[PDB]
Amino acid sequence: QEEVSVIDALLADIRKGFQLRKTAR
Repeated sequence: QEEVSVIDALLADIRKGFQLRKTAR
């Protein structure tokens, strides 16, 4: 399940990025 972890890290970028936007506004 090494391929799964790859995606798990790609999704985090979304949530994290949103946390910087929501707080920014």
